[PDB]
Amino acid sequence: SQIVLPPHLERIREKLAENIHELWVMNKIELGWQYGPVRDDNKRQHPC
Repeated sequence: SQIVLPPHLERIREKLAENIHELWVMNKIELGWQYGPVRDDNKRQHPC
């Protein structure tokens, strides 16, 4: 919590932070998981 973020750090690294949550959404995609509004196994649905 004390750690502060220089510019070349998170201050301009947030873009790869977004690219990486996109990395998790893609890895779900090639895991083969399917779309929906609510996350449930039987529904085969994913808000994210």
